[PDB]
Amino acid sequence: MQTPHILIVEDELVTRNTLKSIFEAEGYDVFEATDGAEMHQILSEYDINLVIMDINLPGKNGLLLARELREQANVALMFLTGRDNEVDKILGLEIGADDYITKPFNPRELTIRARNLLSRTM
Amino acid sequence: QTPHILIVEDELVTRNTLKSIFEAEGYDVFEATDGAEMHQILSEYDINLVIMDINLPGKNGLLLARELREQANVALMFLTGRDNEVDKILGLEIGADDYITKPFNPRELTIRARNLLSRTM
Ligand code: BF4
Ligand code: BEF
Ligand code: BEF
Ligand code: BEF
Ligand SMILES: [Mg+2]
Ligand SMILES: [Mg+2]
Repeated sequence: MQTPHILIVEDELVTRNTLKSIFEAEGYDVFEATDGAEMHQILSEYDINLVIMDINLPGKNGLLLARELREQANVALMFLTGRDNEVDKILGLEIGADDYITKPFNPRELTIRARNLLSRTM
Repeated sequence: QTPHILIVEDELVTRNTLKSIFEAEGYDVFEATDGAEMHQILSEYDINLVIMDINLPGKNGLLLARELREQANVALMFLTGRDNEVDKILGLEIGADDYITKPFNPRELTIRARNLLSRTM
């Protein structure tokens, strides 16, 4: 029924372009932030159903951005990050992300996890 | 309410370990080795999360998950030695909320279960 709105918080242009075309190929509207200030402004200004969080960002890192997000909102959240190590994965989940996916990733896996998560939260 | 976990797993050392992992979380743990036992526990008790192994005696867990999904939206995670991209993608497509491979980090497992239960309960 409702058109899903996805926010990708991701500092690399090429990765954003890829994520955008993957999610548009799902019928979603894609909002883009390169950092924490752009993220907060999109979140205060537009309906957002799912946040995809990179960790290595200019300014605050994705984990802390996630922590702040979780004090305001219970919006669906998934990390998508090149931080492919057990500690960051566990922290990201502990902080309250619904999922944690490493780059490089299978795009089908990303979109099916997003879809099941959205079905559960929208 | 205290969470009720149904673990469907036919290897008893694995299952005993899951049972103790989840009891250490304060959860009530129900156990099944196959689909007949799983369906009986689902009719008799209130189950908040199903942890589903794939290689089972009788019907495989992907098929049991598919049947389950036609009857119920219950929280579901695969936990399985099928560490391949095809089965992962299939399990998610069938509607599992997560898919976790053995060997597993028990902390990853309890935290993912906790977050999922926070959504569904
Ligand atoms: F529209 Be969907 F994302 F709920 F399937
Ligand atoms: F820069 Be992200 F954490 F991959
Ligand atoms: F037998 Be299970 F799929 F590890
Ligand atoms: F993911 Be659906 F709500 F079973
Ligand atoms: Mg980055
Ligand atoms: Mg088995």
